[PDB]
Amino acid sequence: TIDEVPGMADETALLDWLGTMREKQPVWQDRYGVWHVFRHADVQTVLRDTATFSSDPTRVIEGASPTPGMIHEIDPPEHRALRKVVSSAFTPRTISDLEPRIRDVTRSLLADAGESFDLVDVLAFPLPVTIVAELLGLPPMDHEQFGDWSGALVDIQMDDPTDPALAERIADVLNPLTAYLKARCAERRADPGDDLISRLVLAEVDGRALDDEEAANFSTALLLAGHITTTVLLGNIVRTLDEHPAHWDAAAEDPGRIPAIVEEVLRYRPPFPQMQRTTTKATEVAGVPIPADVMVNTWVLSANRDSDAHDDPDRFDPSRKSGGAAQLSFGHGVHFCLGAPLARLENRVALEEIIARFGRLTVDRDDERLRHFEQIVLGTRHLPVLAGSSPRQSA
Ligand code: HEM
Repeated sequence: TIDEVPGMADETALLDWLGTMREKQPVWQDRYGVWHVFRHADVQTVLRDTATFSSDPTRVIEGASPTPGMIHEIDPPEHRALRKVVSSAFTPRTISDLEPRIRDVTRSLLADAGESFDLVDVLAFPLPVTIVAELLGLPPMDHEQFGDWSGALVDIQMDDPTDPALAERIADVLNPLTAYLKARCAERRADPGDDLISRLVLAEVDGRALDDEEAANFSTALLLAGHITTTVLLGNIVRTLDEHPAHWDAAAEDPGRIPAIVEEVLRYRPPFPQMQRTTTKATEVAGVPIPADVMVNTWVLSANRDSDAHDDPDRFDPSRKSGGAAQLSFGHGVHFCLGAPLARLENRVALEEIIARFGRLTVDRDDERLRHFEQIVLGTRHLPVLAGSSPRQSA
């Protein structure tokens, strides 16, 4: 049939399909025996229940085993212990103190880019890398062998998330970065300062401390998790504003409007449209029977466009209240994004600085249509933009 999800690149086709599935087949089993959950309430059910819906994907991957410290793949009770330890290092003030540096890097990168440039190469890709590397206390740039998440997301085929060859390909690209970070952890254990690696090595809650393997794996997650998403989100923000360009002047008149724009783009175009769980036992969602030991994909993108959860869900409306709102694009329940305040800060500052310098940007399709990611993330690999105004213009 059509027995696998449509690709991410054709966003309109994907959204239309998700709409039909919410209506007609809200819990769906694909040709790989992977289940998919489309309605907002059911996505929340799945994410809340950690006992039934495990975050350990290795349960269903032949030969695979858990990676110490990879907090997003660990279940309670270990998850709770680990989250406490890392939270005691990665604190609110650790994040808020980054604002001036975030602003400095952003302003300097944009000041040199001219009026026609790739937003991703110039800003959205380097900014989060630079910031989180400095937070961790890593050497200026990682101009080294570890590669690029953007390439992996394109080159490693991820159709069937239970395939062992896939888990291997992921470990193949990640292992060198994790080994590098493990060496940095050992170095900070020898001579700790107050960078985040040192704080992670010195952290201890209820007698639980991280070994270098766990700290390195956690630092790997933190690094990639903060990078991919913040890069994709900033592209999505500029793409979405270019579709509703009255908001550029609104935010220039009152930059206080920017946080709400960031939240609404997160709802509208979530960088991670889906999350994966594995059932630990037979269970039902929406009265649909799901067996034990299978993977379940929760479609946050579909939940966010579900009219049961959001009025006029396909309207981009930064004014929406969803009063006392939680942001499903950062998850739900105990794995809720640890990095959300940093993501919000980086994208606020970036949009502030774009508007301060240029007033607006528009997407440039002079040479080609955009190259969308086809899997995993909802976003584009590059985003050529044009500034119709900048401080370079003269009489
Ligand atoms: C807009 C940007 C971001 C988005 C959309 C996002 C999204 C998410 C989502 C959906 C989850 C839940 C995963 C699940 O339930 O399986 C999550 C968890 C996590 N995120 Fe983010 N993230 C973002 C930025 C960041 C940043 C900047 C950092 C690091 C500074 C970060 C670090 C993490 C970590 C460590 C977890 C795992 C928490 C746990 O398992 O307890 N994220 N994020």
